[PDB]
Amino acid sequence: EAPADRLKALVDAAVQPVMKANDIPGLAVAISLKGEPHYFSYGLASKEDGRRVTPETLFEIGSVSKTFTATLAGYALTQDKMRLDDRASQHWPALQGSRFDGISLLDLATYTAGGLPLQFPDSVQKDQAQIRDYYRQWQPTYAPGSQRLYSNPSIGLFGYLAARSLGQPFERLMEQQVFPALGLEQTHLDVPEAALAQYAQGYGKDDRPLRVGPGPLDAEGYGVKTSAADLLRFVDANLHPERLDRPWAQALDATHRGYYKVGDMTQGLGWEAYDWPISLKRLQAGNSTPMALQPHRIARLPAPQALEGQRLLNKTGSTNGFGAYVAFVPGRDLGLVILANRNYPNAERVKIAYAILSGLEQ
Ligand SMILES: *C(=O)[C@@H]1[C@H](NS(=O)(=O)O)CCN1C(=O)N[C@H]1CCCNCC1
Ligand SMILES: [Cl-]
Repeated sequence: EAPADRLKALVDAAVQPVMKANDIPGLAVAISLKGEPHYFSYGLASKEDGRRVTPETLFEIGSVSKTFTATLAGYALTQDKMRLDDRASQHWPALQGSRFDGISLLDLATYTAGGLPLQFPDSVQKDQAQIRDYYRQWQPTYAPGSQRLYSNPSIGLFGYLAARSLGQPFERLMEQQVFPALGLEQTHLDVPEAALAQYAQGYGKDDRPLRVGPGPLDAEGYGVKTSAADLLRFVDANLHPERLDRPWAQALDATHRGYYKVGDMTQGLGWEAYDWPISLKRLQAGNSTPMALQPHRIARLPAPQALEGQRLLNKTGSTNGFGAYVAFVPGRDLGLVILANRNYPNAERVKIAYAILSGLEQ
């Protein structure tokens, strides 16, 4: 019983102090190790009705959704419906004559379009015309392809245009094609009524209840609600794309290609990669507020780099009431998911993950 005992002891030791310190009501861990899933569930999905977290509890994953968006784009790309060097306006006539004539799909996907902001301004509602108008009027702060500024409207437009290239709405493609191709039956953009009992409550300041509301390009940027078990299934698809039908294998591979570096981080479609091993402090810095909020000059690669082998691929994501983190090591067939119903600092999420990964190495 030693191995099961040791894994429980390790995950408990990593998770419990961080949950206490960040007053996290409920937290789900899922780990893929040596080809088997392992689940560890903590606390409450809802403090008020006493629903406990399980591996089936649905959490908002926020920007981790971008890795799903990237997978749909990978499908469009490897199906020859778009190319990364296409100008954005090729895929939406509304953008012809705008600055998007001079901005590539790759620029949008990797946040280098020239200063698209972190979020849509509050003045832009979930409305196709308002979104249209927003992009039509937007002007770059600096040359496209030169600086990374992490941005929902940037990758949101990338996903929206990938959907246009496939001739169907983004949301429909996700529900009808992407999630089924990945074997995901507990993963939603719009949680069905019959599944609402599984949907955790989110918690903010003074423990106010917070579930995510509608916003422009929400599906593309931050729309996914999923369970720890389903998100680990997605990690396993990423660890083994060859286990999927060829078109989807290629779609996943397209999210494992790096285009430039900023500091220790290599930017793919959705996924962000680090050499492994690397220090906890460096991994935290790559997932820090200044990394997200400030423009960084890029070091472009001479050719796309395979994000595999001795690397850690990760993504953080948050909503007002939730905080998610996913990390995997391709060359070790190892992955983990940490989902919580409080938006707690990225550094703390990474701290839990690092403690688990370090302990599995020891
Ligand atoms: C993604 O989660 C982005 C950003 N990602 S990061 O943690 O990698 O920097 C953190 C917040 N964020 C959002 O998408 N925020 C949305 C949260 C939903 C409520 N308003 C829309 C903004
Ligand atoms: Cl936004």
